[PDB]
Amino acid sequence: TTIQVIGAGLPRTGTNSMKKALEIIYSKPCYHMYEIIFKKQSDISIWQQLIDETHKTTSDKRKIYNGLNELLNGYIATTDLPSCSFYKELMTMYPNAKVLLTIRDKYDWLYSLRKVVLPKSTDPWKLKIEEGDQVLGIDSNFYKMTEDSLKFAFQKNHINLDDDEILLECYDEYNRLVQEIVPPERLLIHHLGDGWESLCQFLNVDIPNGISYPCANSHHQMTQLTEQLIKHKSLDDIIHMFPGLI
Ligand SMILES: Nc1ncnc2c1ncn2[C@@H]1O[C@H](COP(=O)(O)O)[C@@H](OP(=O)(O)O)[C@H]1O
Repeated sequence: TTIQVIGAGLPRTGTNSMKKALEIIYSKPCYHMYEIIFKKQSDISIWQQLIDETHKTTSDKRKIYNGLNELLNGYIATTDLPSCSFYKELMTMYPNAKVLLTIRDKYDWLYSLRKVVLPKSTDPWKLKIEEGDQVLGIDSNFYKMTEDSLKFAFQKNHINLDDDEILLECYDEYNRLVQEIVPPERLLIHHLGDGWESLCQFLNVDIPNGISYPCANSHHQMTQLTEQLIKHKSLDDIIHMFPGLI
């Protein structure tokens, strides 16, 4: 089992649904941000080390390749941050792996991003997200990894993350760059709502009979999850309220 599909799409572009879609298609696991959160929080420090490495005047590419390979051992694909930021390295490591770019309307994307991943520093909701995440054992270590990997994707060292206009332009530039660098034949651009047909055609497989395309991780659901984590202080006690998520 090695990487067959590299998810280049940014957070809040349907990466969890794509993770689940690929797991249906291949019957093998796909890496995702939520693997880190709900299964493997020890991966946070590893990713942080790899992202830190890219900031050196001479990065150790071999260290990065080895680190990526160890992180993704046992997985058939990967999606979302932090791995999407390393799509060029992953292409080099896995020359026969196809690349998926999940994409959506940039304003819907920014809105979703502010609700779930990157609230503005003085958004009162930011404190609520953090309180809920405490229940899961998630703290500033995770947020630093997330933000650094986003800055890496955007190829910025200095960025005002509270600037909506910068984030919108970085999003368009990121998506444009993916389409430029990845040869057309090993790229599929998958738009939010495209479903099974284009994906299965791209991967040379049949559309899964009687199985719907995954559709969870909405910001409405995420907001409910945060609220319920705060209320009950136990993921176990509320997980029955959130099927098809983790
Ligand atoms: N099958 C589907 N059809 C339409 N939207 C989908 C979808 N699957 C996921 N999404 C949307 O993709 C976003 C989550 O992406 P990610 O998994 O990368 O975090 C959510 O957007 P919203 O927050 O606007 O609801 C979610 O609703």
